[PDB]
Amino acid sequence: SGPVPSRARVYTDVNTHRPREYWDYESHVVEWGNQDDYQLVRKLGRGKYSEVFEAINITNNEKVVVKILKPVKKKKIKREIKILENLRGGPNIITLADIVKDPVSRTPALVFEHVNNTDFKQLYQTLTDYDIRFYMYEILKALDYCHSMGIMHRDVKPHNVMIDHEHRKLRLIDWGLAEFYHPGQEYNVRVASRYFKGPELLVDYQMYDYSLDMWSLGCMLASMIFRKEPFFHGHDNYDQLVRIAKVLGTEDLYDYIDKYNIELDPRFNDILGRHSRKRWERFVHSENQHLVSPEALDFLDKLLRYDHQSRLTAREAMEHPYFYTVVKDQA
Ligand SMILES: COc1ccc(/C=C2\Oc3cc(OCC(=O)O)ccc3C2=O)cc1OC
Repeated sequence: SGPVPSRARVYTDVNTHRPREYWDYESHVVEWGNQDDYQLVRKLGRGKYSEVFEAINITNNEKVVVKILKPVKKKKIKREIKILENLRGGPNIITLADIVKDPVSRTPALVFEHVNNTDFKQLYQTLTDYDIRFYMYEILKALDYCHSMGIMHRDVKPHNVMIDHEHRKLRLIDWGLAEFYHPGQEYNVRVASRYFKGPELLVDYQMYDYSLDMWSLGCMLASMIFRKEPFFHGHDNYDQLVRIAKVLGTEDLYDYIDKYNIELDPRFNDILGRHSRKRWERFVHSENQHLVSPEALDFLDKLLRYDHQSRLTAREAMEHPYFYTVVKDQA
């Protein structure tokens, strides 16, 4: 009894009709920049594969960000950077300003736009129903962009969404987990933050597509409109599924497991329990009411769907009344 195969409902063969050079990042030959152009000012964060610095461009005195890369894997390095390059110029997509060959490592460093990030600590008490809509929309553009460009981001979460609230500047960052979609292809499930994991990952189902990202985003929206960070708060990957099944409910879950002949580790049976589908009304109170609206609950209700093929696409989400008001464009 095997798992039923899946295709992207949209943008399936985007890489399929692109020249090999576009998606074969292995054969990509990088052209490095001048590491002496840049001086590191402060450390701004560190993961467990990299270290992020505030930096300076000494030819012009501009602020940048410098991602130095602990000696990981040539394959992994060139992916992020082929992708970063494939998407440069797109909406709200962080600009890769430079690439540099680095001493610190026997590996290198990437140089990005500075985004003077309003901290999500005094952002979360200034933001308005309109603000979130605006920002949801801008991130959607980024996610439609890169999806249309044959690419899943795989690590959507509020830290990878820098926002300079003062200029209304949103860029989407951290494409180190990002990967090309090829239909038919089984992928790593160990991507994305726990809280932002799609059910297809939590259920070890690998033939996922872009709509993973719509899940993550979808949790984000939940978060912001409900003033709860993270919305789904589990203590490991098992717990997380429980924390989802307590609002989405066990029925539709087990039907999702049913459609894709996905077979679940037996231990999951006893923790998973039996839960009903809660109304999205149930999480509206007095502190978060002013951000919650029928358009929203409904918008949201179309992203958090077990069945990956069910989730709204980026295109459709941007075409949702929730976003109508959003200041509609031109010269
Ligand atoms: C609230 O504290 C801050 C935290 C982060 C920033 C700015 C930035 O942090 C980044 C991390 C980045 O990671 C690059 C990557 O991991 O892909 C890229 C750009 C920025 C970036 O512009 C600015 C901040 O204000 C001092």
